[PDB]
Amino acid sequence: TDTEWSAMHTGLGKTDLAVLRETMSMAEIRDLLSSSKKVKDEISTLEKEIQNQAGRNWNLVQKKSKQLAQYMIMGEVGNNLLRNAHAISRLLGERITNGPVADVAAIDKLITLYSLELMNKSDRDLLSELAQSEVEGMEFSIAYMVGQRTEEMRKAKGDNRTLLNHFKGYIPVENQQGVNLIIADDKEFAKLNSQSFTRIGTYQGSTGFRTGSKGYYFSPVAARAPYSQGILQNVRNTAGGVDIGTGFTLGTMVAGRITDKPTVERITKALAKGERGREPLMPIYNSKGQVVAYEQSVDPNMLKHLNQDNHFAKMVGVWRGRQVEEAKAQRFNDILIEQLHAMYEKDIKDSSANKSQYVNLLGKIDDPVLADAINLMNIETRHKAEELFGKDELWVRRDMLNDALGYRAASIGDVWTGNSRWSPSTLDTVKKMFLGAFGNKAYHVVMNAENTIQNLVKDAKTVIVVKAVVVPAVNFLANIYQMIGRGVPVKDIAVNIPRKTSEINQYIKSRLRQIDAEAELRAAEGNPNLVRKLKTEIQSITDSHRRMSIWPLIEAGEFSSIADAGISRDDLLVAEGKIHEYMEKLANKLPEKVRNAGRYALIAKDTALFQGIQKTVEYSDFIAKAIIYDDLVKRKKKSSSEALGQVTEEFINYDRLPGRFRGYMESMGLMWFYNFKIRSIKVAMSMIRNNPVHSLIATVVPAPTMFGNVGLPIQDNMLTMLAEGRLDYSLGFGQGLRAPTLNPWFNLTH
Repeated sequence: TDTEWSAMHTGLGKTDLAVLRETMSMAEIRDLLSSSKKVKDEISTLEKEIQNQAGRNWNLVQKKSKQLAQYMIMGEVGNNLLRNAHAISRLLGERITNGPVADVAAIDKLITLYSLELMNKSDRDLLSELAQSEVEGMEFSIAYMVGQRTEEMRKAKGDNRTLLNHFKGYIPVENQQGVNLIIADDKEFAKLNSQSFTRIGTYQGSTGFRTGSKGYYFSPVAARAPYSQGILQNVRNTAGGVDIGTGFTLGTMVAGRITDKPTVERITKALAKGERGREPLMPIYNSKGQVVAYEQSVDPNMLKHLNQDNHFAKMVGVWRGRQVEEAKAQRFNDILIEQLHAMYEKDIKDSSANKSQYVNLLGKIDDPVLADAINLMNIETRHKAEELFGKDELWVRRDMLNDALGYRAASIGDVWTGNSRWSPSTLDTVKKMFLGAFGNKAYHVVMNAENTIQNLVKDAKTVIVVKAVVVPAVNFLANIYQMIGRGVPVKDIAVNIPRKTSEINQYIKSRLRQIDAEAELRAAEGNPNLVRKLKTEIQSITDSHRRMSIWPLIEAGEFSSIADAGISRDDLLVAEGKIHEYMEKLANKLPEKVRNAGRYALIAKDTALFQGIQKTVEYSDFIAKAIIYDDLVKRKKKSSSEALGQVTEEFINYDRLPGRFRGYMESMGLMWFYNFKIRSIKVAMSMIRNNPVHSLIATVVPAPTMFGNVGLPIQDNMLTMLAEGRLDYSLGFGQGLRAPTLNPWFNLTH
């Protein structure tokens, strides 16, 4: 029954029963579950033995082992929680101790025996009958948990920082498909005026940290954007429920994380007096026994709303299928190191003077923030690099390394804390660019810095126009962030987009007279006076085209694939910069019964407004390739044919991918989300070949749009509300300024 599967999940899984196989046979374990007196007898003899070794520290060892058993079952967090027996053996945060106070293995047995007594009486009765009538089934299930435990222990024992911080008795659990629970600030949430969230409680916090009023908000079943929920979306390996190397938690949800040195020392001596609150803070311990961070826990009662599943058979399959995926991503990083060594070998062989353009990564690092991230690098990749190069050797090209660190000149904040945003200088540069490219009216309704979009529309017809301008705006802004991340300087784009817009603008105007001068040539079959005038006119225009800076793109044909496919008078608005008014003109051609349906109106693929959006989208790609081509030629020193080779592999023709969704459904915003997804896959595949150093760095050095979920409550980006059809946001302030991640291997698989 479904109740028996849940009892087995709590008994075998959450109590870490696999640790008993070190000293007891499989038949003896089945005897413990069938007799409560045996459990009480084992505790009595185990307590006496540990008391002799512990000595005067017996009171503290007993207290901390009982507190841990409370968390593993009922989820309660006490004061100064120690997550495993390795930390309890050293009594971190209680007394200064130079080693294990007692036997680590003995303490492990006592902790899991204590938590076995905390289980429900009805729950224990179910396990007793199964252990007697299903002998062959129960033994096989126990053996699976032994295999799951060894893999985690193999990764955890590699580093001492993650050895003292991994959770004991961790087993995955999944929420209900569709629901969402977040913790948000009260004042910031009020101004959004969202109509899908309900406040279900308040966040009290602890007395050691002072902050603004917070609360819990819950969202019932709905439809969410793809690749935003249901997966961990983490680019780092996890052992024991925490990140390998740092010790930060990723298998659960926390309200925040504090890592700054001056602030952490402020919390430390405030909790020495005492702690009070429903949500105490959990510390993170160093290798020497100090404290390096703090975390904000979550009330266990608020997790009941998520309707979590605890099916033992299903969650083991999720556990093993996730360990395999982590192993494959680990092996991929080893092959990249082999390629980096092969390139370094040839250059030195050709000439001994080529070593002047290489930097030792594992050696001394001058940059402090860069150096700290290097130390916490995964230990499995460190040994592989040392195997090929030598003792503390990792040489990479200096020019390729500078590109991978071009993000830090424009971003501020810390990724782990969760407050990494663009610098105010960067925003004032991007904001002025969108106003010039798009219409002035469009800027007022899209990037309003005080009000959301839904608060600025008060007519049923204006909803259709507003929902159409969003799609080109998202594509225009997404490309700017993506090219900024890849090392292109900010000041280059700021001075080149107006230059390229002007060059493109005069192209259609000049092409307009040439596109119909052939009609006059057909009517010029006669006296040479008509021919003489036409011949000079057409040749003069073409000579002007030859001198344009974007000419090489024109000859390739990709720059004029759709320019010559159709000429209309209203399309001059797009080239001028009146996109918002260009949408109104095509909106009035809709039927009266459709225009007045507002957000309920279904737009067909045959209408003129539908094809107007597609024309504008390819007009944004008009400028994207122009900037990239200059970058690969001016500051990269590449041939005019090499640059055009790379451009063709990062853009696709959208006429081959019509929507394939149901009728009677608003699939306008969902179709463009999937189209933009495929183009991101091609970009990631190109970055691997043309920049092996950047791909390896992206999973080592924290950076915005480089790491996925960090354990904090799920946050959206610009690409998320586009697919969901919402309007309670704006692309100019707060949320909505975030861009999707750029990790190459992450995008290929997720």
